[PDB]
Amino acid sequence: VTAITKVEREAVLVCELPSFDVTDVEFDLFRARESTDKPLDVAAAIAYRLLLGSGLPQKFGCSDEVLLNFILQCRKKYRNVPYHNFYHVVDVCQTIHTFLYRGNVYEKLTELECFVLLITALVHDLDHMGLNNSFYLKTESPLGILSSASGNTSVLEVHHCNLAVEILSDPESDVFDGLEGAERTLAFRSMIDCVLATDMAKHGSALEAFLASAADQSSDEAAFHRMTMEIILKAGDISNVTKPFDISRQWAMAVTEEFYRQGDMEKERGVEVLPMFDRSKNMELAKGQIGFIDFVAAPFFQKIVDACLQGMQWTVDRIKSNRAQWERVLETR
Ligand SMILES: [Mg+2]
Ligand SMILES: [Zn+2]
Repeated sequence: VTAITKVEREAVLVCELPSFDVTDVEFDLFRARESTDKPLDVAAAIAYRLLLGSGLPQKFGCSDEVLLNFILQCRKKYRNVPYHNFYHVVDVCQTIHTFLYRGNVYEKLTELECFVLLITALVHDLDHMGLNNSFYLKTESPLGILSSASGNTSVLEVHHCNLAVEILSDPESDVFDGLEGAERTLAFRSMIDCVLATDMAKHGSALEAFLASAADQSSDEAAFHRMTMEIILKAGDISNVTKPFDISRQWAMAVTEEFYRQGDMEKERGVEVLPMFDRSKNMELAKGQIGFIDFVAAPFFQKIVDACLQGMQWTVDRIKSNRAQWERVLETR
């Protein structure tokens, strides 16, 4: 892992993002990517602007140069895949910013925990290859065998944590270097707990633990804070359907193409190909989006807003608007 050069930093620093408010719930990362021929630089500049605008790095002795080094060390470890690329983790970072500051979830957390969530967003899918946990287990790939042998089925989430620790192990990219003792431990533990909680196999149990803690006025304070962090990174990771309909749609097309490529590899490998991953089933976007809204996203966002996070009401409102827009697509087909 080479040091970040001055030249790589300079190429981010020249990006000015004219006409973009990176803090707005209607910010459009696709419009931002279309706005220049250096979209990776614009993406990095968005993450940089969000982290500095929070005012958090400054307070924890993270310099502007170490912050930018961290962002470019994260960027180098994302792959050219259609969905789980740098644009996704920048999107999750921007979305968490909106939940924290537009949704007032910052009131539930310390400044350190807010800083950790914004940083965690950028590490949470490091070196994703566009294949899910199931692909590794079904194909008995080396990484799959290692996960089974060691007793952790979160194949990708554990691998993502390993590369986060590797980045933070150099002071030149350690955004937590200004911390020590209990604060530094909490930074690393909560980052790792949050990334491990993004495994969708734990979705139901993560959501039930958070709601049981939110409903309990005698909940352990440290445990409530940790579960709030976990739920906010999960919220960010499944936020595509909370965005304006055309943003929501371009994300769903990116997901679908990634799923199709996995199904192509499962096919040429003779393993089970779910319908969702099958090119030749030509399954309807509108039906997929409504299915995901009805069974996963609307109940998740409705329950966390009602339990505790009232300031995130807009997420529930937009999912409702997006579900009616998809119903109009079906109605007019
Ligand atoms: Mg992930
Ligand atoms: Zn993700």
